[PDB]
Amino acid sequence: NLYFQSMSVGFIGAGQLAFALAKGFTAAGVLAAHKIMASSPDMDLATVSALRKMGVKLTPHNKETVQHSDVLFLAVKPHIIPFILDEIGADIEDRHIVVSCAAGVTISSIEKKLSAFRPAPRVIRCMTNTPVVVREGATVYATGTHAQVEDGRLMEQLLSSVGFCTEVEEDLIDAVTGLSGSGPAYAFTALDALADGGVKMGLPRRLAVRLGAQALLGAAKMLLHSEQHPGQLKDNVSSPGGATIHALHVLESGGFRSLLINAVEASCIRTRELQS
Amino acid sequence: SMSVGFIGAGQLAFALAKGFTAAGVLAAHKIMASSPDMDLATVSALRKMGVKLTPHNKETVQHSDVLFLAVKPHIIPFILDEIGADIEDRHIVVSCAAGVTISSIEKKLSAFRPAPRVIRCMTNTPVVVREGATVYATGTHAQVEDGRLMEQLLSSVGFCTEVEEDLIDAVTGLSGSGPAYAFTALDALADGGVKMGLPRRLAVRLGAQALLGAAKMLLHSEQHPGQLKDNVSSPGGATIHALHVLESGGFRSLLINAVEASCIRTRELQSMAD
Amino acid sequence: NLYFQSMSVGFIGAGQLAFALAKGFTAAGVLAAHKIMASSPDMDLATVSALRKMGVKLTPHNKETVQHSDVLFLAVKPHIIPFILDEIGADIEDRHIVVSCAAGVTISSIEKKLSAFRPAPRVIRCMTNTPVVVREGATVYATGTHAQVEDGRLMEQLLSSVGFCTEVEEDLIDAVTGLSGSGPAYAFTALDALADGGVKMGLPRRLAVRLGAQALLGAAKMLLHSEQHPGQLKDNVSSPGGATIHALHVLESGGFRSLLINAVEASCIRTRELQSMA
Amino acid sequence: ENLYFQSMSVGFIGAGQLAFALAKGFTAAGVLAAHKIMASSPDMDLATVSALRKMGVKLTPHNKETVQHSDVLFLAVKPHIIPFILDEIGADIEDRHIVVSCAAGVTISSIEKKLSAFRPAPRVIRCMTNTPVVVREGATVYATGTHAQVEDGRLMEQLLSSVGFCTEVEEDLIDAVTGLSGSGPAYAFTALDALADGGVKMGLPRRLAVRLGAQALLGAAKMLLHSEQHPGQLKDNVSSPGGATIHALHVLESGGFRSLLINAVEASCIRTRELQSMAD
Ligand SMILES: O=C(O)[C@H]1C[C@@H]1c1ccccn1
Repeated sequence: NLYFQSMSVGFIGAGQLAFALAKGFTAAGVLAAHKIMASSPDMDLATVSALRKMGVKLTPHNKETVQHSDVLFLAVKPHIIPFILDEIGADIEDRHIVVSCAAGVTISSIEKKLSAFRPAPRVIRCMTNTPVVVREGATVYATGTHAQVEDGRLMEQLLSSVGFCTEVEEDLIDAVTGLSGSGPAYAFTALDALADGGVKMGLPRRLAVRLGAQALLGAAKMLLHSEQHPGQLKDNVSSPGGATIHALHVLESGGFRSLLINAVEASCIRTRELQS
Repeated sequence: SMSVGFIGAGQLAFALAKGFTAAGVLAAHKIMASSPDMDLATVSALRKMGVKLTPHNKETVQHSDVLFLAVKPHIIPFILDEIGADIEDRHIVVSCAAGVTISSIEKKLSAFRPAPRVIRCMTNTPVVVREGATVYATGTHAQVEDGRLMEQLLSSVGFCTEVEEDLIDAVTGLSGSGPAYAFTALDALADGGVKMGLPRRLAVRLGAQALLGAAKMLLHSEQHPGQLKDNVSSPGGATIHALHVLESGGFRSLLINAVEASCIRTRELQSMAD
Repeated sequence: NLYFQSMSVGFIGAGQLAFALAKGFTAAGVLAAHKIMASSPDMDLATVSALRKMGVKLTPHNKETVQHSDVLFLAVKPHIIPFILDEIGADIEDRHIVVSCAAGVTISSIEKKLSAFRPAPRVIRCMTNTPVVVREGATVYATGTHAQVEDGRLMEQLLSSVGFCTEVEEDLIDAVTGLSGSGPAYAFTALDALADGGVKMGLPRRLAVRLGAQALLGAAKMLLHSEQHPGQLKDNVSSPGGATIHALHVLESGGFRSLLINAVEASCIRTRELQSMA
Repeated sequence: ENLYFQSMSVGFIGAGQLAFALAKGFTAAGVLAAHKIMASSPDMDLATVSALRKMGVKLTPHNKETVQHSDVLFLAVKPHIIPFILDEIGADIEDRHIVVSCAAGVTISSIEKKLSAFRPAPRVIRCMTNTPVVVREGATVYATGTHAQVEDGRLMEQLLSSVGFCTEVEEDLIDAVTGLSGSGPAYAFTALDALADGGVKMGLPRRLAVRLGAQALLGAAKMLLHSEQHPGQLKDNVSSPGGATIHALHVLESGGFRSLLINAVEASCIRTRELQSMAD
């Protein structure tokens, strides 16, 4: 409570992630909308329109966002980050916690750019995902060289208000991107395809969408609340000779498992490329 | 207020009882379940919950008003023969067995007493965490209050809606078998996380939380799942690269294949029952 | 009601793209054909005979095109561009706007070449496609170092008369090449195959070509005029259990989607190699 | 224009996607007043029904009211509902009606068999159209039934041409048309979503990639319709030696791109034939 009581948050970038976080934070009750500020070069964006309706102060100047924020989220594409650290770098102060959300961008790279201005910049690296908008995000963070003990603690409480959150070593964050960072996109693909199959077999599309989504939600919650291995839960619900085991067979015949492994791998490797 | 019985005491009976009593809609002590093999792990878990257990299907009928049939589909004919003479005006018979049509249940129960009140439903195991997906069709002699009662009960443990009976085999392929597709996906995503360096326990948690939040996002937006995929794929980024490798494998067609195969197998099991 | 009275346009090159643009510009009414000049080392091309019928002035000499023109389109193969710039570089004046349509050729390389002759050449890079010929092209452009503000607005005005036109950062043009630059060829291949499919199921070839093209035209127009996701429009057409969803499944089973992603990717990456061969 | 002053009353049995697309197209074309259209559905909770309401279309749950209102009556329900529909309103079909069946696969013979038990000479037309009529760029074929007057086919062609291409065919081509242009817009929506994904993968904003892909497909289709040339010739004309386009065409060929579209037309046509055989 005392963490967020006298806390101001700014977003460099008013894109998809910034709206999701701002929307998650306000819905959780941790931050008030008017106490949040975002800067965007293009105010013609859709997210920039939705954020204004929320009551989020918007500005074109990143230097304005830096001046009126304590915790500063960097929610821009990785290639813009060094151009932004050169723009607002002289405005970073001792009180700023800089939370980097750009994929791939290492703590070392941010600290190197900001250490040329003030010596001990407090930096945290973050991999979250869009379901923070419904407070069911998956977030990890690593603390940088000069982050104080309370800084990790403040970050953990804030990000926990909108989903799962835990600290990791920074070298795991590329892998987390490929799993839970890109994860929701795999799920949306899967739901579109599952609804298509429902439609093929005679269901109205709207019902097929709803039923597929409820199935995934329930199965994930079930796994999260179980002590049990995913395979054991698969085994429990697969009756001998039944419909479900017949469907699992056709998933196995297309190498379904290898495609998800391929996906996690390809997103992680792309994240490593964007750093280098 | 109401008395509920379970013929069968396996995965589905435990999942519904646990969900119902966790929802606060049923008291565990007003639930009775019957099983032949009184040594299944599910039979022990139902005891630890407060549920009254028995080996006589006839005692479960005499105890309950709402009667769930949660046995394998090939046992349903034999159960309707054993207790058919014990069904009264008061009973609502709710069949959860996959494929088993309302017609076949009504024909068997009508030889003992006309106008049996029958409901067919397709549900799934996540009712155990109150996040099931349930559809139901009302039989010939189900009164209106029967279907409204069933929707109130089953809504307390997940999504529930009424459908025409000829959709239920498709629903089986989609949300009936759906959780198993998700467990397969979660096992594979976790293997991917581990290959890229994550501890298994962390990778299982992150993969499960991702699927949960994605599903909730879609349930709470007006938006097409393709649109949400568009919203989360930045140009040139890690996600769109991973989506490409899913597409190159025909990821979408495999899930369509799955729904189709489960629905078709469901229809075969009803046919061999005819 | 657009018309550029004080503007004279020249094309260096007289192949597919120069004809398509000149045909589009003259059909749109924005340019009289006699105010357009084109040059080609092969004055016996099929497109060259077509341009002469429209009334377009033709000449073998690239210096003549430059000396007659204000807006100068470079509509030649990418590896021809450096030799062109060597040839006409000393003829470029302050009045010239050089619009390069060559795939992959960067603004930087054109400006470096032309700056040897006269400082501050006004350069615009353009990625367009052949449907400008029926005034339904897809065009993006990026403005160069010394291109004035009035230069980009002028090119957007002209290119908008023959289809969609918008300004982009130069580093998106390779990717636009992969999508809308090469896109019409993907569509032609698709329409050939769809027609084959109609013929297999018993349609006359002429009807099947007509119906397939009309289907693609109407679907693209639906998407352009709708605020909706293409997945949602797909959803509205597929009746439960119906013929369409059965066909979508066999598309999905062959990985239809990934092949189009593969295509955009391959065209873009090849475009980058040609920009590095420069 | 000449059709508008005919002051035709039009009915749709079914108020789904195709009924909305056609009603929207006819009203945009100015050939029909929205309030001169009546549509019926057993489910008034459909989004298409609410859109129809907003347009000014008359809505009723009673198919008989739609029939009594109509001069030209469109059957736009799923193919397996048609026989139940003809049983219900067959007695209300009058000599003045033109019955236009849009149901995929449903033959003129089966409709005439049902309706002829009531009046002797039902005027029946079978048509295959598609959802781009909503932007007046539909693809429509129709076949005239046993008792359709020569004027009935001409009126149909006039009406359907106001919302896109329209031509008369023998009925035995209509299953194949269904697999090509009936299902075709969905093949294109899939292609456009994928092409956009490819644009985004190579660095384009989604909004721009969607716009460019759609514009490309529209321009290419128009090019072909206005050309007297083979699609392969247009492909040849635009693929420069060693260029980016010919490289991309190779990777399409290596995945069997052409065969997937042939497979699709075939599968939709074959499914359409099964929807009729399951009826009969
Ligand atoms: O829904 C489908 O699968 C399409 C085959 C049917 C259709 C009917 C009428 C007009 C256009 N398409």
